Amino acid sequence: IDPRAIPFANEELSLELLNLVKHGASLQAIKRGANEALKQVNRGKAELVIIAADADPIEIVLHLPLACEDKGVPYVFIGSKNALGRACNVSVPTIVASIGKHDALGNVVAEIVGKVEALV
Repeated sequence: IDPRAIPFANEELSLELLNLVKHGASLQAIKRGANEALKQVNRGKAELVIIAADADPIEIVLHLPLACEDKGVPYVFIGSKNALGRACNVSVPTIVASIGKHDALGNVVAEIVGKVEALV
């Protein structure tokens, strides 16, 4: 695992994050792709950015950490782009998911963000 892929969530937190993604997906509240995530972050529409550590080339997702920190947006790496794809409800691997604001997600995102930041 690339050392730049931090903070890196463990297996239980990863599953929490994936279930949050799935929930967001049902509400049309996530964007996929490193490009789309960067655009949401810069426009202040991102509450959380999730990044697959096995993205290839990994450089495609390595602009997000600094862009997120500049804006106080929480971000975290998980292990599997295949898992992330399934959670986004698509058939293809996904290397980045950004979660937008939604009343139905407010509190779980904040709880999870508390755990992500404990990793920093």
